This record gives sequence, structure tokens and C-alpha cells, in this order.
Amino acid sequence: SMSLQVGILGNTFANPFMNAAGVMCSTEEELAAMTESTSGSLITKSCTPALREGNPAPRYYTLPLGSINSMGPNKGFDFYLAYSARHHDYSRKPLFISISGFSAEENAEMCKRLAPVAAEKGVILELNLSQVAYDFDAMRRYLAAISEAYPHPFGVKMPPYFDFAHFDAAAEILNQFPKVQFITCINSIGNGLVIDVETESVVIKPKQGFGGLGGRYVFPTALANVNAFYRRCPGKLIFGCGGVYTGEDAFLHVLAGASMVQVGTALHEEGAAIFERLTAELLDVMAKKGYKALDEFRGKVKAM
Amino acid sequence: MSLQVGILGNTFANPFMNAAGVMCSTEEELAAMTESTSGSLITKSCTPALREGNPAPRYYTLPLGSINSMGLPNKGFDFYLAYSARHHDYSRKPLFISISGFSAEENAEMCKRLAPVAAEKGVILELNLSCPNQVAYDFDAMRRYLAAISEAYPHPFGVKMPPYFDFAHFDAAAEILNQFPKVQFITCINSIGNGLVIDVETESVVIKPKQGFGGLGGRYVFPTALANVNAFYRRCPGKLIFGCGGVYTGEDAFLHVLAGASMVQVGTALHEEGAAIFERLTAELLDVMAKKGYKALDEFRGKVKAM
Ligand SMILES: Cc1cc2nc3c(=O)[nH]c(=O)nc-3n(C[C@H](O)[C@H](O)[C@H](O)COP(=O)(O)O)c2cc1C
Ligand SMILES: Cc1cc2nc3c(=O)[nH]c(=O)nc-3n(C[C@H](O)[C@H](O)[C@H](O)COP(=O)(O)O)c2cc1C
Ligand SMILES: CCC1C(=O)NC(=O)NC1=O
Ligand SMILES: CCC1C(=O)NC(=O)NC1=O
Repeated sequence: SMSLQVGILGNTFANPFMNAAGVMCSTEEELAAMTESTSGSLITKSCTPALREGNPAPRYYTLPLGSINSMGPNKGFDFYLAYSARHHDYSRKPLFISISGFSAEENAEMCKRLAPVAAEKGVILELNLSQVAYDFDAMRRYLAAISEAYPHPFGVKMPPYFDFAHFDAAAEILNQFPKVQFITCINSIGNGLVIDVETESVVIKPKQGFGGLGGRYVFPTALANVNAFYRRCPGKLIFGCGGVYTGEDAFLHVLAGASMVQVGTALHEEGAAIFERLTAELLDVMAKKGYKALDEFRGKVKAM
Repeated sequence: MSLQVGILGNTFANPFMNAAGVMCSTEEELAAMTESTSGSLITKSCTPALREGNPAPRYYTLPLGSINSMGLPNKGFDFYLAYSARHHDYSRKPLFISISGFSAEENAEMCKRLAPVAAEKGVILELNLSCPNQVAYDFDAMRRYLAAISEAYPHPFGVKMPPYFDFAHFDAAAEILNQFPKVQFITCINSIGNGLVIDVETESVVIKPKQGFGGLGGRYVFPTALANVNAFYRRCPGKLIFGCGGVYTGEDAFLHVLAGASMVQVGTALHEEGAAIFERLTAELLDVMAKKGYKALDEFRGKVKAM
């Protein structure tokens, strides 16, 4: 008599879990394994108009507490659009497409080509602003450009912020664009540095070793961003992303305001079978507490 | 082999010290730091008058570190100046004093009074520009502060910096800092600001102030801390870098030094273990150097292999 269902964007999702953009979603083979998984949904690699080879390797690296990466690598917008057009089994689960064009005009021309597919198949756009989102006049400009070129609602993937002045300023802008129906918090914590004791060298090649962090490192920052935008954007959905390894971690994201919960580093390490464990552990937590639906406690984090 | 550091006209027995705010608010704690094997110590960031700080609970231990929203509980500048002027045993180790006034003028007035004590006793100023419970997140304010202190204070001083997360900010802060010759060291980093922790069982935040949002310390911050140390090591070669963040072992300290750190500060781990941690950290850092054949820290400081 409990359910993990999430009724959002006019879809019933079986559970709140999906992959994070960039993790297990660049190839036909990986997307297939995600659609076959028990996840409530899935999202594609952040694609660019043309195919990109990717930064020099190694571009990812497993850490004791998480991951660091400088991936920079996609089959091109044409590939992922056609996957949404004629290859994704929408009878399994809804599909999100991530785009990260290098310009307002770039993204807009890409949204115009997706508006037909979105209309007839139902794929949902996540616009990766993460940095455009660390510069608020550029953010306001992309969102106006996209809102004018794209009839359909869409969402934004946000970088982490670390002070209330930035939370307030980001939220004030997002609340002026009604087509932005969800906000995903967070992308990686940017430009961390990992060094190997034995070799005395950085562990990824690009950018002198500086890359984005994921995993257990980012969890308190992710919860803070989820809850900060949940409080300030009550008219929008929040998708939590960052540091999820267990169903208790997911429970906390939901308590902070998350509608959907994305899984990055831990999925990279464990594979799509993780979703069978996450749904079970989450139902365990709710069973222990007597909760029957996610709506009963989403955003209900208490003060002391 | 040797852990000695020769900087700022002083000899430090080893690079370790407490992080500002940890084990340094009362005379008993400062005396315990002085009696420890640390190479140095720093006082709690002080304001012109005593403050009781934010209401408790305002510190909480996490699996991988800590979250806090102390809000500068401190005994007031006059207390720490007196400790520096009359109580500290400078034959044991050098001393830093951390000041964190709420405006540039508050800071300048404090520096004016510190100046003669610094001249006579040798205490060294660290200006806190990264009060998260932020000046350095606003670059023209940062430049105003630095000019105010430089006008008010005749000696070299250092600055405690919040973490930055992109090269444009690294470059912006570096460009300002290199314009002020009295800034002789940069401490990277203060807490990662405004994280949030929720207890599963109570479904409630774990610290009371600011809706539970507080600064993160400990293992969460270690890769960010190394990044900031190295970014400023590269962009400010005329200044020393002090590393702070995520140090629990001698290997963690080794990596800070490799990234460029001259001194290595210890916060959360010292809060949990107490001042005997410094006997363990020196032994562990010496063991790392022994396995690699290093006999002095200058043989690998800043020598991270990158690009
Ligand atoms: C290898 C890798 C590739 C990623 N690629 C993208 C991407 O293309 N677009 C995007 O918005 N986020 C990307 N991310 C960030 C993740 O979507 C996620 O925000 C981040 O890893 C934090 O979540 P986690 O703690 O579960 O890993 C990537 C992360 C990793 C580790
Ligand atoms: C309880 C507590 C109090 C702190 N008080 C100060 C302070 O007064 N001034 C300051 O510059 N930093 C203060 N900090 C930040 C530490 O100096 C340090 O930058 C941060 O904790 C990261 O180091 P760590 O990972 O070893 O904990 C405080 C940190 C903690 C946990
Ligand atoms: C542009 C995609 C990019 C990102 O946004 N986040 C990440 O972690 N790695 C990446 O390559
Ligand atoms: C303003 C003092 C302050 C600090 O600088 N860093 C921290 O973590 N907590 C604090 O209260």
C-alpha cells in the first residue's frame, strides 16, 4: 500500500530514480540498459550540435569517496534526437534529453529541431547551464532565447551555489520564466584537484588535473541547493542530483524537496542493478516511518 | 630528514598548526596548542568586542567531516591581543592572530593596536575574508579591505580565503592579491559554505542557525582545498600559500605540500582527536618522505606533476 510513484510533468513515473546526465547514456547500448533497468526514467548525455571526440584521457577517476572527471564527448545532437524520434521505448519509461550548446543561438537552433519530437513522442528537455549559470545576465539571456524558440516546457541543470545571495539571485531569474518547470540541483562541484601519493601527479590529464567532483563529497552541498531552490521556487519542480548511494540518501533528497532523484557516481560504479536496490531501500525507510507516498514528506525537512 | 619550514623570518619545527577557530578560543586551549608538537598555532577569529555567537547546536560531526554555524563566538580582540602580548611563549613556536571585524574600519582599528605588539613580540596577522556564518566573494570589497589594512598596518600579513570553483575567480582574486605587497601568505581554504545536513531519523536539520545551512569541513573539502592551494600557488609565486582543508593523515599533508602549501592547518580532525594529532601527523608525513627518499619539504613542495 506504499508507492514510489511520482506524478509530474503530466507523466506517472514508477519511482523517482534515474541516471544523472553523462553517466551510462552516451551510446545506444547504455541507453538500452537504462531503459531495461528498474529506473523511473533516464536522460541522455549532454549533446552538442556536432559530434565531439572528448577531452584527452583519462577523463574520469574513481576516488575513495567519489569521483572526479573532465569529460569535456557525445555522438552529436542528431544522434540523441533520432534516439528520441524512433528508438526509445516510451512504453517502458519517459525520456529526458540533455543539451549543452555553446551559445544562445546554438541551443535555440537545437530546441527548434526538438520541438516536433517533443510534441509527438514526449521527450523532455533538460538544459545544461553548467559557466553560464555563474553569470546571471547570461543566464537570463539563454532562458529568454530558449523560451522564445521552444514552445514546450523544459528544465535546467544548475551548478552548485554556496551563499544565499546567489540562491536568491538565481531563483529570482528562474521564477520569471514559466516554461522552466523543473530545476536539477546539482552538477559537479567544479575544479577540484586530486593527486596520487605514489606518482605525485594529478589523476586526470586535461586542465592540469582540475575537474568536477561527484559522489559522497558533494552530498551536503547537493541537499543545500535542492532545499534552497525548493524554498525559493515553489512553483517549479526540483530534481535532486548529488551523492546518492543508498535509499536513505534518496529519502533525504526528497525530504529536502526533490521530485526526481538522479544517480551519477554510484551508478557508474555499480551499474543499472543499483536501481533495484535503491527502490527497495527507499521503501524500507518509508515502511519504517509509516509513509505511504513521497508526497507525504517531500520538502518537509524540519527545523530543530 | 626534516620537517622544518623557514618562512616569514621564522623557523617552524614542522608545517602543522590548528585551523583558525579550532582549539584556540580560550587561554587553556591556546596553552594546549602551545604545549603540543605543532609547528605553530593561530587564535580564534576575533571581533572588536566579545561575542557569544549563534545558538546551539551549532556544530555537528558528519560521517566524512563536519558542519558548523558558530557565528564567531570569541572573547574579543583585547583578549587575544593580551594573549599575544603577554602570555604566549614565543620560544616554543611562532603565533598567528586571526581578526575578523565586520567592516574594513573595524579591522583597521584592530590592526592599528596590533601593530606595536607584532613589532615587539612577532605575532603574525591573518585577516579572515571568508566569514561564512563573504568579503572575498566580492572582489571590489576585497580590494577595499586590503587597501584599508595596508594603510593601517605596517607589517606583512596574510589572508584567509574562501574556496573558489573556477579559473576566472582564481585569476580575479590572484590579480588583486598580487597588487598588495604586504599580503605575504594566503590560506586556502575556509569552509565550503552553506551545505545542509538532515538527520534521517528526526527528518530535521542538525544545526539550529540559518535553517540548518552551515560551512562544511573535513574530507568533503579536500579536493577543493588542494585545487585552491595549487591555483594560488601557480598565480601568486611571490606569496606563500597555507593549506587548510581535509587533513586527517600525513599523506593528506604531503599532498597539500606537493600542491604548494608552506604550512598545513588542521581543523575538523583536530576538533575530534585533540592536540596529540600533531604527533601522529608528523610521524606519518616523515614516513611518507622516508619511503620516497625526501629529506626536506622543499624537495617536493609545489612539485605536483600536472598538465
Ligand atoms: C563521468 C561524468 C559525466 C558527466 N556528464 C554530464 C553531462 O554531460 N551533463 C551534465 O549536466 N552533467 C554531467 N555530469 C554530472 C552528473 O550529471 C552529476 O551532476 C554529478 O556527477 C553529481 O552527481 P553524483 O554525485 O551522483 O555523481 C557528469 C558526471 C560524471 C561523473
Ligand atoms: C567549529 C569551527 C570553527 C571555525 N572557526 C573559524 C574561524 O573563526 N575563522 C576562520 O578563518 N575559520 C574558521 N573555521 C574554518 C577552519 O579554519 C577551516 O578553514 C575549515 O574547517 C576547513 O578545514 P578542515 O577540513 O581541517 O576542518 C572554523 C571551522 C570549524 C569547524
Ligand atoms: C559539459 C558536460 C560536463 C558537465 O556539465 N558536468 C560534468 O561533470 N562533466 C562534463 O563533461
Ligand atoms: C566567521 C567565522 C567562521 C569562519 O570563518 N569559518 C567557519 O567555518 N565558521 C565560522 O563561524
